[PDB]
Amino acid sequence: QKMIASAFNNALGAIQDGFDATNSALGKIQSVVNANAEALNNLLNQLSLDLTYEMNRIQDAIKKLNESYINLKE
Amino acid sequence: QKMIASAFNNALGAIQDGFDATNSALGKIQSVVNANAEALNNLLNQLSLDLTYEMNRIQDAIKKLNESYINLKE
Amino acid sequence: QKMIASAFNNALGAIQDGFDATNSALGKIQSVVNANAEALNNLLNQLSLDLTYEMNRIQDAIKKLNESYINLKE
Amino acid sequence: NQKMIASAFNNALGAIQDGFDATNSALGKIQSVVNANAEALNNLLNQLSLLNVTLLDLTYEMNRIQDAIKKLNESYINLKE
Amino acid sequence: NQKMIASAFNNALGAIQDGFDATNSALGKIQSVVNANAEALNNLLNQLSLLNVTLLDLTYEMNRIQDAIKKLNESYINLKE
Amino acid sequence: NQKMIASAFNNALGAIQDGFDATNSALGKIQSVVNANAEALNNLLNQLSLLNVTLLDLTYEMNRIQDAIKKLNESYINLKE
Repeated sequence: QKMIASAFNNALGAIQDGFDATNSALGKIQSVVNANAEALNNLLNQLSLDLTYEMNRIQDAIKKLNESYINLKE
Repeated sequence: QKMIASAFNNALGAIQDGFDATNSALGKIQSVVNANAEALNNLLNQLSLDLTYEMNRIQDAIKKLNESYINLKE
Repeated sequence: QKMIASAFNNALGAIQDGFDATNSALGKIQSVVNANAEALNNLLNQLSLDLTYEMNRIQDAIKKLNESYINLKE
Repeated sequence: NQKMIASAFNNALGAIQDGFDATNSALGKIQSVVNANAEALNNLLNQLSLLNVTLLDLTYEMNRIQDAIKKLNESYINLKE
Repeated sequence: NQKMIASAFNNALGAIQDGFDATNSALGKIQSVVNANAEALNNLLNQLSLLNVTLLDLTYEMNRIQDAIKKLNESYINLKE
Repeated sequence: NQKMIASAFNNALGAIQDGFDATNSALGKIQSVVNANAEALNNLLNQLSLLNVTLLDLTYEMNRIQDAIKKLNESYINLKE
C-alpha cells in the first residue's frame, strides 16, 4: 500500500526522465535535420521537419505524470 | 486504494499520450531524413532510415498499457 | 492490491518496451542523419548530431523502472 | 419433515454449483476465443498498414462466481446435525 | 439540567457543521480558481516559448472535513433518550 | 520451579533478539555493499560502451525480522505476575 504507492512514485520519476530525454532528443534531431536540409538547400540553388506538436504533447504528458504522484502521508 | 488505482490510471493515460507523440515524431523524422537523403541522392547521380520495428514496438506497448487500466468498480 | 500491483507490473513491462524502442530509434536516426551529413560534407569540399546524453538517460530510466516492480509474494 | 426439505435443498445446492461451474468454464472459453480472434484482427490491421480492437477481461466475474460456488458449499445441511 | 446542556450542545453541533461546510465549499472554490489561474500561466509560458507552475490538490482535506461533518451528525443528542 | 524456567526463557529472549538484530544489521551491510558494487560494474559497462547487473532488495526481510524482534519483546515474563 505505502509500498505499492512508493514503487509507483519511483516509476513516475523514471517515466518523466525518459520522456524528458525523448523530448531533448527530438529537439537536437530537428535542429540538425533542418540545419543540413537548409545547407543542401543552399547548394541546390547554385545549380540554379517540425516537431512542435509532438514535443509539446510529450511536455504535457510529463506535466500530467507529475500530477499523478501519490502523497504517502495521505 | 481507489485513490491509488485512480492515480495509476491517470498516469497510464499520460504515458500513452507521450509514446503516441514519440511515435508521431519518429514518423515525421524518417519521412524527412529520407526525403532529404533521396534528394541528395538525386544530386549525386548528376556528378555521375527505417523505423518500422521501433514504431511498431511503441504501438504495441501503448496497446499493452491500455490493457493495464484498473476497473475501479471492480 | 495483488490486482493493483499486477496491473502496475504489466504497465512497467510495457513502459520499458516503449523506451527501449525509443532508444533503438534514436540510434538509427543519429547514424543516418550523420551518415548523410558527412556525405553532404564530402560533396561540399569538392566545390572547395550526438544523442549520447539522451539515449543514456533513457537507458537509466529503464533501469530505474525495472527496479520498481512489486514482488507480489511480498 | 425437516429431513425432506434439507434433502431437497442439498440436492439443489449440488445442481446450482454444477450450473455456476459450467457458467465459469463458459466464460473462460469465451474470453480466450474472443481475445484470440481480436488479436488475429489487430494483427491484420497492422500488416495492412506496415477502427480499433478490444480485449475481454472476465477475471473479476469468474472470481466472484468461484467465490459463490464455495459459499454454496457451506450451506450444505448435515442431516445428522 | 441535562436538557439545557444537551440543547445548547445540539445547537452547537448545528453551527459547527455549518462552519465546516462553509470551509469545504471555500476549499473547493480556491482549488478551482488557483488551478485555473495556474493553467492560464503555464499556457502563457508555453506560447512565449512555442519558473514552473504547481496545481493544488485538496481532495484529502475536503474528504476529511466531509467525514468530520458526518461524525458530528452522530453526536446529536435525542432529548427523549 | 516456574521462576527458574521463566528466568531461563527471558535470558533466552534477550539473546534471540540480540541474534536477530545482528542478522538485520548484516543484511543492511550486504544490501548496500552488493548494490554499491553492482553500480560500479554497471557504470563500467556503460563507459566501455559510451551481461546485466541486478540490485538487492531486502526491505521485506529486514522488516519481518524487525517485527519478530518486537514480537519477542512481548513474550518476556514478569516474574511477579
